[PDB]
Amino acid sequence: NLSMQTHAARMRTFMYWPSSVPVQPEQLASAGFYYVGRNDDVKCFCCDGGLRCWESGDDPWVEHAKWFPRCEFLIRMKGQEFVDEIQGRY
Ligand SMILES: CN[C@@H](C)C(=O)N[C@H](C(=O)N1C[C@H]2CCCN2C[C@H]1C(=O)N[C@@H]1CCOc2ccccc21)C1CCCCC1
Ligand SMILES: [Zn+2]
Repeated sequence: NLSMQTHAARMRTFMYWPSSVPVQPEQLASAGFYYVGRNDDVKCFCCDGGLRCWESGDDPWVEHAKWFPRCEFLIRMKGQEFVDEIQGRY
């Protein structure tokens, strides 16, 4: 988990990511996620939030904010305003 603080390190976890999942490693790693090595389960290096069952059209930053809105990495990258909006606070 400490070794997942860099984008390149998270990317390397996707070596055996199934090609049929309709979400790409690059999008996932950019949003703080790394592959835990089973099915399509990923976790955030910062908040330890886990996501799975990726769907066509999913945006990992939106999903991050939907489910883990207090994540500090998410807040620092996208800002509190983005998070509030995803949470339906205007
Ligand atoms: C459809 N888009 C995906 C990203 C999505 O919304 N996934 C949800 C999810 O990952 N969630 C849902 C939220 C609800 C409360 C917090 N949950 C976090 C996350 C989830 O299910 N994570 C599991 C929890 C058990 O531990 C792990 C470990 C690794 C990966 C995922 C999870 C799914 C899960 C499976 C069926 C449909 C919703
Ligand atoms: Zn997070």
